Amino acid sequence: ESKYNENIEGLGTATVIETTQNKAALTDQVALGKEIIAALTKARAALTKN
Amino acid sequence: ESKYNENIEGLGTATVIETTQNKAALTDQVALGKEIIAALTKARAALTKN
Repeated sequence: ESKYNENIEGLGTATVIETTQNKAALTDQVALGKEIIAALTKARAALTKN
Repeated sequence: ESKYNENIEGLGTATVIETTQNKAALTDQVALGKEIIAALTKARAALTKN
C-alpha cells in the first residue's frame, strides 16, 4: 500500500531490494544464498533501526 | 572547524576519508564491510599516535 504509514513515527516498514538483478540471471543456486545472507544482514539492520 | 584546535602541540583531529568512489558508487555489503574494517584500523592508528 502506497503513500501511507501508521502515524508519523519516522517509521518506514521498508522492503529491501535485491543486490544485482534478475532472478533468472542469478540461478546459480549459489551466491543466491550469498544474496539471502546479505539481505538478512540488511533486514536485521532495517528492523533494528526502528 | 577552521584552525581553532586548542593550544597547538600534537593536536588536530582526523576525519578518515573513505577510499573508493562516493557512497552511491560502492553499493555493496562485502565492500562496505571491508572498507569499514580498514578504516577502523586506520582510525586506531591515528588515535594511537598523539
